[PDB]
Amino acid sequence: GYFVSIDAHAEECFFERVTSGTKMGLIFEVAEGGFLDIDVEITGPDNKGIYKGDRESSGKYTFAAHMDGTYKFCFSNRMSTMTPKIVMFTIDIG
Amino acid sequence: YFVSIDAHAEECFFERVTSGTKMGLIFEVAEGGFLDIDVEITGPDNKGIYKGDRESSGKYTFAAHMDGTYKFCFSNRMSTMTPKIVMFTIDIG
Repeated sequence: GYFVSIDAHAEECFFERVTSGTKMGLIFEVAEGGFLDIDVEITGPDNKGIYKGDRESSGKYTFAAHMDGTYKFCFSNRMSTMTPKIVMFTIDIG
Repeated sequence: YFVSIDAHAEECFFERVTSGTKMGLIFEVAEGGFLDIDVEITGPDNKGIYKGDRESSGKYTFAAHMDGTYKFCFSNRMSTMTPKIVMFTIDIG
């Protein structure tokens, strides 16, 4: 399955280029381990805050591109964790 | 787009493209310091494709050497009392 490892006080981002009107879906779940939640942010090509979620253990967020361009999906670890947070996720386009 | 870059800060923008796609950058420093900025464009393999030091403006086109996300970064390495303001456009072919 798809996942990302996020070190303490770090952000890991993923990118998709899509056309206006395209459905985009994020699903995520923090993996098994010592940590329960993650910060998530989705931003559009002109820095629109599409989604911002703090301290979420899991989530589903579906939206439609409002313009052509690159969309940014970011996971942030805001704590001084001794090991990185692991988060399972998928980004579905169309 | 206008972006403010504080003293000793960096601001990056990202475009995901396919190999061979043309990518245009136009930029001009509008305000701050000596009206100069450092520019770095880096590919998804961490291969830098453009580095400009202390540039006041530029217009360039690049061809992506591989699929993935390219990072366009503006860095202000002066201890300016004001931030640099850069006006820029990234065009993707």
